[PDB]
Amino acid sequence: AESDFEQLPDDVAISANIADIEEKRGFTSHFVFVIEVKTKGGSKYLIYRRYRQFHALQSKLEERFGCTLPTLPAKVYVGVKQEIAEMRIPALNAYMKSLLSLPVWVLMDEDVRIFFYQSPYDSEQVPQALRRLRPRRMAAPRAEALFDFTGNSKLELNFKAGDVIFLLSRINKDWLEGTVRGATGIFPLSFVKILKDFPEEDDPTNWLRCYYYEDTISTIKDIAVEEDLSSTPLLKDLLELTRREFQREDIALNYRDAEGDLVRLLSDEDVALMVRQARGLPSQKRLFPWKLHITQKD
Repeated sequence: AESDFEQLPDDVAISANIADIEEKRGFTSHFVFVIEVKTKGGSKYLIYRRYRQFHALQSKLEERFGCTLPTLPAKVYVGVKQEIAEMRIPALNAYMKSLLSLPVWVLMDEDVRIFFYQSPYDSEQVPQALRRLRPRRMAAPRAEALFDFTGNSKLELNFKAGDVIFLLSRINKDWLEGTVRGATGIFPLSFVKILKDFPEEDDPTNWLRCYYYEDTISTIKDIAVEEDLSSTPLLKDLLELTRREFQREDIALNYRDAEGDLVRLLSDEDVALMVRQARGLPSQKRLFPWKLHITQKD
């Protein structure tokens, strides 16, 4: 114990008690646990973990070490989403206390270390919380044409006054990049009335881009996902999400392989490969690197 401890660095967690529960409108609108971690060093911070993440850790922990590993209770929680959460609290703290009580060599497991490390995203979330819990989904940006406009180049957009243009990106002061019914191009900002602006620069809300393939055209539709940008979802997550968005069910989620081939997303291991593949791709600021290509299903 004496030596056992001292050899462990100060950023090592010694206590992780839940401080709050928050509802995150992620791929699936679920709940997350606002855990407060205190380290040997004496610094206390907040991290956000969903249930699925604890479980995912246990499974990883058990695989490796094949002392006594603590396990998460068996499921019977069934009430509202919130309730099923507030209920898991006591169980959860228990898990952490135990887990952090384990021996040095298991406490220094990257996979465990990381679970407790505060992440860029975890930190973006605290300021966000204060701003609401004591103030002073989200539609993608769009505007309305105020006058007909004919593009001056192949690059400039074309539209009729009154059209609804969805903003894809800001270019400079006088121009924007938007899309209007399969058409994508840049346009003079003077020709529209902003209907819903771009998210403010410091908003930690991410977005998932979808290319919706219809019968005649093929549109682009961004969706506000409050999830870490590097997370991986479950094919069932994307399926539930993409439906409440496009208001239908016979759609196939596809993505474009690195080489260019289209790929059907049938299995979770498929999604995980998609995400794993995009991980390197040139980053857009708050846009998941992997983009879906929804198509009609026959």
